[PDB]
Amino acid sequence: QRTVARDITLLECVGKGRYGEVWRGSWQGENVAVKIFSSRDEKSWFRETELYNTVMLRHENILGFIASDMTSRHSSTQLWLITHYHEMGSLYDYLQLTTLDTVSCLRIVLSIASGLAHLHIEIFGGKPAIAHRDLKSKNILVKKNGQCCIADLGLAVMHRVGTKRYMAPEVLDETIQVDCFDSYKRVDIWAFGLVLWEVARRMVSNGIVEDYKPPFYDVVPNDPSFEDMRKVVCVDQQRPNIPNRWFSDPTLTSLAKLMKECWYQNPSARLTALRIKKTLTKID
Ligand SMILES: COc1cc(-c2cncc(-c3ccc(C4CCN(C)CC4)cc3)c2C)cc(OC)c1OC
Ligand SMILES: COc1cc(-c2cncc(-c3ccc(C4CCN(C)CC4)cc3)c2C)cc(OC)c1OC
Ligand SMILES: COc1cc(-c2cncc(-c3ccc(C4CCN(C)CC4)cc3)c2C)cc(OC)c1OC
Repeated sequence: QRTVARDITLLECVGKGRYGEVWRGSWQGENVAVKIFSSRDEKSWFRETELYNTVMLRHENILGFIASDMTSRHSSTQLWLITHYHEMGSLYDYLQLTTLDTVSCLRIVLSIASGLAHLHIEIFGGKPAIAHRDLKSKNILVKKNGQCCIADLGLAVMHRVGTKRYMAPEVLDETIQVDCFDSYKRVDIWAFGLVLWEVARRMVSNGIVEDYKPPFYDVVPNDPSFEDMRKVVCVDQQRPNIPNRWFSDPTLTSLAKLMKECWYQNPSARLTALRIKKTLTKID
């Protein structure tokens, strides 16, 4: 009655980590990305699979779902997540050697805000509200059209811990209002402001650009502890540096203001993803 072609050819490993591996694969001539989960990270496969079984997200700035596969092996289960493949790789990867102009910088950050607002918003008749809980430049992919997409819903919550470098102050000091879904949106907004800072640094103005650095590179170790982050973010209340050269450029002046309004200690003071979108559409 019909053939169900399930063979995927795994062509090259494009990522290896505590999570397992990501491969470029081929299905029926077409590139796909295949995340093979470590035993360490099986719950991330279950969480993302449960979310996609609840709501089939479809948005240009969310990494496109194709399949969740569980295959029985002699003595183990193998768990694969299959998505669209973005050959340019992660934003983290891309910013290491690429500099940006005003148009490309804004297109990148507005695309991320668009994806994030789509996750956060409840739609009736639709989708539940979703918080990501691990937003960072390695969890954002660059598309050939200059927009990005948000990846990895293995920690997402619908209405493993986040990456410590990107944790909001209320996560580090354990004051987060865990029974208020809005709390999780506000944690994502903090992380978004860090991502905005990482991107803005790579935008050229008046022949000047900063080298790629991760958030807090100048105040925590290469592999920071939870306590390292708490002392910087909560006790001393440090924030990422805004270079003087940004204040000669109208785009970077507006982006500095925006990232400041993602980093308030008081989570309820931070901008919403929808407000960030509106602000970004009025820059330049
Ligand atoms: C099981 O596993 C995998 C399957 C596939 C795949 C391969 N060919 C065809 C299909 C297909 C889609 C949809 C229907 C519909 C037709 C309409 N009718 C109302 C009910 C059924 C039938 C068949 C699929 C889903 C790809 C895979 O990987 C890319 C799979 O592995 C993860
Ligand atoms: C998982 O992913 C991919 C799947 C497929 C694919 C293969 N066979 C059949 C289908 C299909 C056909 C028909 C229906 C519907 C149509 C209307 N109504 C009557 C209900 C049934 C659904 C599904 C698809 C979608 C192709 C893909 O790429 C070209 C996929 O992406 C990698
Ligand atoms: C963050 O998370 C996930 C990401 C992906 C994913 C999707 N498209 C493409 C990629 C990719 C391709 C190529 C490179 C390299 C190749 C070497 N070159 C020198 C630089 C570029 C990097 C990255 C990935 C990693 C899939 C996922 O799941 C299936 C992810 O997990 C949710």
